Amino acid sequence: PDKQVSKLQRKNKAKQLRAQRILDSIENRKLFEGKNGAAKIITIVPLVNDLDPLDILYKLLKCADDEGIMVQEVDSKRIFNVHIKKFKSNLKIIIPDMTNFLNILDCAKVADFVVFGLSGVQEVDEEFGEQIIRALELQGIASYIGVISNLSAVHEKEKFQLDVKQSLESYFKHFFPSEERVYNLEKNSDALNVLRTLCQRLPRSINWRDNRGYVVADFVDFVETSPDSGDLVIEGTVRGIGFNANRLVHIPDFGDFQLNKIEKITVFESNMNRDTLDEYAPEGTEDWSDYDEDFEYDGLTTARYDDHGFLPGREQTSKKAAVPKGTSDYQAKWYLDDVISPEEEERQLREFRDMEKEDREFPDEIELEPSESAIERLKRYRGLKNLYNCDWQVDEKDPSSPAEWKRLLRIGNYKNTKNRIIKETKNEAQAIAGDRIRMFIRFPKFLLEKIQDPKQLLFAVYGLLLHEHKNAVVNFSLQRWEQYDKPVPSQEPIVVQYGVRRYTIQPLFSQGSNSPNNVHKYERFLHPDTVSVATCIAPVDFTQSPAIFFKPSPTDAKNIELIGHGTFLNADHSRILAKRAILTGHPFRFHKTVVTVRYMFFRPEDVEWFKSIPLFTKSGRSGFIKESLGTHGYFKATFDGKLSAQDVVAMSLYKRMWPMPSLPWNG
RNA sequence: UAUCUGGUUGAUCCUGCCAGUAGUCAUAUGCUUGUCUCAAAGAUUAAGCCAUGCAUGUCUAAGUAUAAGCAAUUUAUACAGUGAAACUGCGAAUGGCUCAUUAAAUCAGUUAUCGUUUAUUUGAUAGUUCCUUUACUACAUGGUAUAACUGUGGUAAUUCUAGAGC
RNA sequence: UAGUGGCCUACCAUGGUUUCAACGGGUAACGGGGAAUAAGGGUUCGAUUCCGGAGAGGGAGCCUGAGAAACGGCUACCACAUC
RNA sequence: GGUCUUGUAAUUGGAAUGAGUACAAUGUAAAUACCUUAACGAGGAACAAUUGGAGGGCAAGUCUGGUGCCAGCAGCCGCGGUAAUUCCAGCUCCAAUAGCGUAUAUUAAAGUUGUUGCAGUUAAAAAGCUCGUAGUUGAACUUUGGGCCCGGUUGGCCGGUCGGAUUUCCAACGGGGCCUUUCCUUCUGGCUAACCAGGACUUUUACUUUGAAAAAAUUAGAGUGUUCAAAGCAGGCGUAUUGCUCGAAUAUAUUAGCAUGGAAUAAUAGAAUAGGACGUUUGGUUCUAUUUUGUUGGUUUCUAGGACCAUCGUAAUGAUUAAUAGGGACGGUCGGGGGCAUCAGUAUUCAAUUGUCAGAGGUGAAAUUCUUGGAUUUAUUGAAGACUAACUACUGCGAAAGCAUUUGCCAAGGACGUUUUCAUUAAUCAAGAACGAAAGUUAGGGGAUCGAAGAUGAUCAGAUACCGUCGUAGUCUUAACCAUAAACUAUGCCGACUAGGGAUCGGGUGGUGUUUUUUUAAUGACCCACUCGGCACCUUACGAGAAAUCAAAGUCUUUGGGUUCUGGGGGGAGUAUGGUCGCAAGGCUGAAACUUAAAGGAAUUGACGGAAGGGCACCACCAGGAGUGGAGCCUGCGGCUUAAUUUGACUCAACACGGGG
RNA sequence: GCCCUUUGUACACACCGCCCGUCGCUAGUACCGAUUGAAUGGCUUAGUGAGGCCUCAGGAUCUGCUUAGAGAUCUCAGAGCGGAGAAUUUGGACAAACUUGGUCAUUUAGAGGAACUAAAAGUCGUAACAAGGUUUCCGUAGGUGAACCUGCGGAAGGAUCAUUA
Repeated sequence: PDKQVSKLQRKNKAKQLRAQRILDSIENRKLFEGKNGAAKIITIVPLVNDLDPLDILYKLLKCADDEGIMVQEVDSKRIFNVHIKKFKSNLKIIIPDMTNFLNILDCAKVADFVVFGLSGVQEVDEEFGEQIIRALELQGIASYIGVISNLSAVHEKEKFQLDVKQSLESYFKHFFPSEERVYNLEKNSDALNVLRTLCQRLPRSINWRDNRGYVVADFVDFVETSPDSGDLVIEGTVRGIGFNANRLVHIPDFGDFQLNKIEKITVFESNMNRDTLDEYAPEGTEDWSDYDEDFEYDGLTTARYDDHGFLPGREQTSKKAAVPKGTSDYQAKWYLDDVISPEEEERQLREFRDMEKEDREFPDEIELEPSESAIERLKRYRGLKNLYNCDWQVDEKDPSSPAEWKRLLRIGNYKNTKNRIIKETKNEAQAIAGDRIRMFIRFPKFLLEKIQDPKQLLFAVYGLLLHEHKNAVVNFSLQRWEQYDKPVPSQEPIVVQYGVRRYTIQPLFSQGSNSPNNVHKYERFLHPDTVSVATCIAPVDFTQSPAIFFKPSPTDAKNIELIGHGTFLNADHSRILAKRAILTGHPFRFHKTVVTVRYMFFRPEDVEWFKSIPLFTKSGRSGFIKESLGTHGYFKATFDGKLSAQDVVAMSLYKRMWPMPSLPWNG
């Protein structure tokens, strides 16, 4: 009735809205504050091979003076549940050795608090230290609270000595600047400021890290529950986004498996409504029957340019014999018409990095020697008009389709199923994270080489989803790694991480421009600056991580050869390709209307039958071939202006190659 | 130091808005950052919530010493120089912070108290006190009550305190 | 009451304020010198080192005392919240 | 010939230094630093100043590459479609400089808040017109001119001081003592009015002038070498011989409050009864004790100090005006002014009689109706309404809406004349109240006229749907509303003046003034003059306005005669919402959310026409000739076919084939 | 047909229905909210009202003076009276607060409606089909696919050369 929203001195009654803000500051104090399933992973990895965190646990905590001193033990615990008697919390500090580079980047999904070890003794190395900066950094640092752990650096000068601290406080801020000062080991309350940082200072969050169900791997077992399965008694402080009884369990480096009964020490089984233990979709073989494009390659008259162009020129072959002797180009048809390895990194490094321009400028040029044939090589695919305007498709019916392309979970869209896939975990989230859990995880006897008991070593365990058991086809966004100048050809197996886990996938990089129509290329090779878009089949981990593509070798002081970082863009079937061609025209003279071009067509059936190709200049002057006669190849057309011997009278082969699957590398 | 400029029309003669510009003991903030003297600095936005430590206690010739406490006894058997604790007195109503309230309220300038209280400070001020000073008197000075001292204890824990003897 | 007084209280009178704006409402309102100004006037701000007022999270209430409706004083309620 | 320089000069040339490290001690409660201080650390690679721009506002290239709508660039406009000054870069340059940007907020320019100091004819804005209260203002009058001197200040011929007035001649700026009715008072001890007590003022508020209160800190400024400063109120000087000694101003802060003149302005009015002042007067009323009485209290007077009746002696005994401001009376006019009856008109259509004997009706073509039981052009009598047609305008009036023929009736008004009466009774206007076109709203009268809607005929495509015919209500009135107009002269109402005019109409006057005839200028009307009322016009525009135009849309930047209501860019929007007034329809008051670089005013210059004139052309037309138009081929191409069956623009095209048979 | 051109006089580009509109979908947000949860309160209706302070009282107790029970400054019942005086209870007024009614609400959580918004995409009508109005108003009354039209009043914000004694 009355629009009477005035008299708002009881706008102060709407400090009720601050009460919601009070409610905003209550339910987030549920999972992180206590002892019963509230102890946090803090992994201390210095940037320096010295500083050796047995004194960082001890000589730093000589100001705390509770008995984390007493268990600061040569029997390296790594589950340090010392209840420190002033801020009331059990703890966990992972102290890894400096070399085991395989889980430091992998255990960091539960690991909230990350602490660099900063030293002016060793210069932070451009392959060890600065690249551990780039490795811990570009996975997404959950919380970076820097500590100068230097005991032997407080007397390297006596004459305003504080440059040993300023050079490190700025070095925390040259890449990851969210600390102001970095603390000396000579003030008192800075050691229980660590426990303030654990208890009262809540950590901040990574986008991709906190989207799933992720668990802790304290201990495992060797059980016999099948001819080839067992069980796992895992102590795990779960911090996931909300588990479900429908979910599956994930042993990284080995496989994808299933439980027996989810319990607490309330029984939740591995119930019937599940995807049975496939990897490619089992309905995919039957999905190799949606004959969307039966584009038979040699049983046509016209390419798919119907959709305003050609009336088709029919060549109805009705040959008649040529009886008398001696024949030129002309007289045959009017004879008797009864009309009724480091060396090849210098040998083949000449070409296998400089053939990267064979992709760019002459992609599918039919190249022309008098021995090379024009018909056979680039034969068996369409030739539409323009990549920003044409029409290429998803699922033809050919043998060119690989194994987990025609046996796919054909991913609909990524963006229109990320709401499904994530909201399968948003809504169907039943088993409560935050607690402790004793689960009978069925554990196969096959994969019992490298599953260990980490009180001193490094391993972790992850979770799965319902339809993450199925797999799909991905299309990455990649940038070149910084200060990594040398290119790599892009039809080659690169070990893809999108996140942390490793797969030697065989991608297809294409240009990462702003694409209106979402139509791509089969670009063979790379570009040294801009964004690349990979295209491959991967067995899919659907949470948009900063992707790391590398070479599987312990080459540098890093145990990786970092090739390039980028973005897990999507997993999409209709994100489709079209490889270009640019043919050649070299104008032999300087004409007015009809330009006599040579160096264009050698053979007569390569002259005559290849007169159905659209003539376009490199300047873009499109058009069609009306005639041609050249042998050592002319034409006769009509363009905007005139032509010159440095022009390119190009022609169109717009062809479509087909993608390549992955390889799971773990070693 | 009483400056204005660009935008409607094809244009001689021609109105009202917008944008630019300059200050800010206005804030915030980007980039850069070497000296000298300075120097604000948790108001808004939460008159919202707090670990921890500190911020108010105090004694001189001149209120109460048997510390068993000590220094030298050296000037003394009544005491006498120092002096813990404790009684007593004064202080703790000043300072410091914050600005939510509050619109004839506060406050500001001017009034008034012939209508009122005032530790302190400063100045002045009790022959009549046995109310019979015709006395049951001790004014050569009359009584209790107690802390600390002590020595037996309980409390999960508080600057909790109990029982007796001084 | 320290004291004037509708400050109450007991009987009386029917008054008092106002379009010279009563009363009611809002204030991102603590009031006074300051600031940005700069032909002059006008404009907007003033939590803030000084003066005065108010409060010790919000309302009550009382002791000691010359002085407090005191909170690094006390009792109770209300909102919190420690071992 | 280079004494001197502008830079090219990277060839120089040694000397020279701080930020930074340091003994040293000061420095400080203890330390840092900072004035101090020896040792050590510079050459351009040194020990290197960044930040924003580079199309206009807005300095600074149309330099060169990649870029040619592809991004770009844009606070507002403006470019790039390929000659980009405006794109990515390379240069290079421009500013401010350990400092430059950016975001919002305010101030300024911003006469876009206007008291100073806007704007309403058309650009947003004057309302429908009167009556009216609060408020805001409000007509004119009250002691001039001159003498006696005092000389505070200046002119300088004086110069006697040689930057200055002291003997001082000529005039000039000031207030006082006093005076030409200029009362400037009375009241007397100090007293013989200089000034101090004493009784009244030639009235009280509004106004203003000088004090006082206005905390210190801020704002303005001596002085001070804190090294200048920002600061700070500090400090300076010798024989340092044992000390000497300057300071730490003032300016400011209205109302309100408290003291005194000033003598206008506005206010308030005396003395219209003269029951009043000058009453220095007299019986009588309230009186009376500082008293003297005799020391102190019941009983008294004369008596110091006020008032009036009986009562009259006193000087000059009280009526500021009749307004080119209003209100009355009375007078002749005036009168399509308004109102109440009567009343006439050309006739109108409707109704009848009567006369009649086969078409009219519209529109651009057409389509809708009456009648041999009588059409329509004839002849005669009524109901209703309308308006008084022409005379009807350089009109006359009325608050506005409005009103045009007579006669009687009813007041007022307007004008004009007056040597009549009120003597400021006054202007507008919050609130409040009358009236109110057309239309519309309830209850009635007629029901003649046409006629929003509607019922019919239309009638062909949208030459365009303008046509035509009947029509409830309505138009006309009665008892009442409504409260709307381009209700507009697009201009609120009372003031001031100016132009310049020939007429008007309402009044007033009569020329040795001209004619019918009261008898040269009578009834009436005139030429020449003159006055105030209403309606108008056009000039040069002095003044404006931006401009059309305006004698007021003036006397406004040379800004203020009084008062009332509106407007702040366009929209959104007179929309929502709420408060009202009505039975209603609607009327009165009135936003935001959002979006914009515009909306708007008057004014002008000449392309294109679906405007065509004349020419004048037989490279076009009529009279026909030659003759195509049906065909074989030279001569010349577009089409098939090619290793080859080549090729293109000028009078510019359907052509020359480019001497190419 | 074009020259001398005249002249409507820019159309200074004279105004309007009039052309990316329907069905079935993609998402984004206006809004209301027929509905219960709040969330705490303005206002006030009602029954309770902690608490200290003052009073009507009460009197654990310890005491003392004096007459006191017993020995030359003696307690073994005291007895009046006096002093201080810790519980409980009367009343008072001050009174934070509970138990409540409607109401105004807000920020809100479901709950359901009509919608609009984008280059929005298959769609046949006005994409993909062609013309027509070409006095402008104001008040007011009516019809309206539309500027327009009609009724009564009004206006110019509209284009007057000539004959006159």
